[PDB]
Amino acid sequence: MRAVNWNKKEDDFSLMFWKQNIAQFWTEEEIAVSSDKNTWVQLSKEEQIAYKRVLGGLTLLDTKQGGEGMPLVLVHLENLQAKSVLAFMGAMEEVHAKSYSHIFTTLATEEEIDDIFDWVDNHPLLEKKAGIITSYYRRLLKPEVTKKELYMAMVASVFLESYLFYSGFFYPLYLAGQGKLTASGEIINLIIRDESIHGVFVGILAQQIFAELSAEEQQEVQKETQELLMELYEIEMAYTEEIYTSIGLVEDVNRFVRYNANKGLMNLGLEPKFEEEEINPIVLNGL
Amino acid sequence: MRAVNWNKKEDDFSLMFWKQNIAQFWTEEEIAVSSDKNTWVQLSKEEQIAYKRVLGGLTLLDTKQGGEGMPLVLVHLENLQAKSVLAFMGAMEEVHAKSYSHIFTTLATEEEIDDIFDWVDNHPLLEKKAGIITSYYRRLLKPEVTKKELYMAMVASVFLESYLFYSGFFYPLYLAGQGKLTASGEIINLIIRDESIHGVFVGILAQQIFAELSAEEQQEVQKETQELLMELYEIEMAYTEEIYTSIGLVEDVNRFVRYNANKGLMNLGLEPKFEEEEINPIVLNGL
Ligand SMILES: [Fe+2]
Ligand SMILES: [Fe+2]
Ligand SMILES: [Fe+2]
Ligand SMILES: [Fe+2]
Repeated sequence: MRAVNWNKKEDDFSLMFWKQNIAQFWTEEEIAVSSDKNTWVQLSKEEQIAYKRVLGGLTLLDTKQGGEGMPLVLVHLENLQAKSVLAFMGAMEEVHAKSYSHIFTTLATEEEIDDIFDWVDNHPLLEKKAGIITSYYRRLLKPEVTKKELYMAMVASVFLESYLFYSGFFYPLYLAGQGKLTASGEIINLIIRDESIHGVFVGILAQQIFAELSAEEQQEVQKETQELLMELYEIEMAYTEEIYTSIGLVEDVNRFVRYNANKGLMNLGLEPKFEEEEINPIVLNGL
Repeated sequence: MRAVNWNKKEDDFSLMFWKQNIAQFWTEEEIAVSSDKNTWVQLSKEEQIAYKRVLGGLTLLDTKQGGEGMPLVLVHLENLQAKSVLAFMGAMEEVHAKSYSHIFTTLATEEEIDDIFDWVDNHPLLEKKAGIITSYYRRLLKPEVTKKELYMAMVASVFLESYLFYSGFFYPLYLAGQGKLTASGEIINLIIRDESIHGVFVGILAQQIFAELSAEEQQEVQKETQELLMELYEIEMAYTEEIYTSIGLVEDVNRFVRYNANKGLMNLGLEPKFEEEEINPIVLNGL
């Protein structure tokens, strides 16, 4: 049986990613959020609700990426150095998920936090999109998987990492770029710094497997990716209408969604699908 | 679909272990090992070979614990906070494995390192024990597992963490407790500080599942654990004879093996199997 040997390269890139992943290492203890109370308490009812909801949503998605997505993809790779990077990424998903609880503990009462988690567990849209993504991961729960299965699990992973979070991320970034909830904003920026590299790394791996597919499998996977994209888009349009209509930001978030979906596509070596618009400069500022 | 909520306990212990795991965080870059060259050159060739070999052995076992053991156990837990801790542990298995390469890069030439990993990959006793352990993990590569299967994968995990490493750990500790290879020794001590807690944590989880088994499944799992224990032992005794006969330390290491096997059992809430015997104070000093 092979042990990992980092003195002999298995590829051109895993070492650089391992180094960057660990250079970016953080834990929630390192950001105090209590100074955010002062801006929190001046937001409207509707603004507090939107924030809590989107954070609740992100928590779920990181829960799944750490508990299913990373582990199941890594177990089937034969590249042991690439494997190592994914296992580190997986741990960091759990830091991410935990960091949202760190934000809640300072902003919300014990009863308000039970409220948010009851809403997230009962949410039909969060269930659907998490369900769609997680369906590709769960196919990997068997001894030998095909390369088409592995590839599609990786496509779902990058969709999740580079695309699905950003209807959520939008709002902590909008608030931070106005000087509100900046301590929480720093956390979301640390999360996002991780996800950016997650997405790129899994996308490189996906492209290696794509190259190992027959021409006809290549065409199938292309079709399926495009369908998956539009399926998810529909659900993100519903999500975003639900969350943001109360605070008049629907179209701003939608632009951001499309922008991020194109980044997801690009990480997978695919062409952009949405025409590029101006992202709201106040979110850019929060970035 | 549930998101992890750390403001509401899922158990009595996961939070404390999550905190201790992340408080013990380290990477190889924090320990310079070049100062070890001076003592290295003064060891006999038999001593160097024994060190390189055991390190090679440890690298393999960590490779498998990070790439199969932690991921496969964590996917089938329903306790999301417990799941978090395992994912962090999994990442740390990768740090550990990488750390042995950091040591080799200082102490051995590129051609000498290719040598050790050739020996590792071809080793019939490393293949057997890693094979045995890993057979319980691979059982989890299906959509639904039984509690008996999960429990046994956890037993194997503890046996790996609390028992199978220590025929290897012995020798870096022996050398360090004499002032030799002390920088490498600090690395092993960091590794061992992690593995102590790994073993205790996985053992708590196993005991929970044991309580959920019928009386008859409890009896089966007991018979199988005892057999697995003895199967491994006969392999470790062959291993220790191979490695350590050249430097006269066979029986010392064997006493340490049995000692650590009793710790493994204890972590699982089972009774000790081996009579207690004086462990070498020099290794205790390296601890
Ligand atoms: Fe994440
Ligand atoms: Fe991620
Ligand atoms: Fe380890
Ligand atoms: Fe471990």
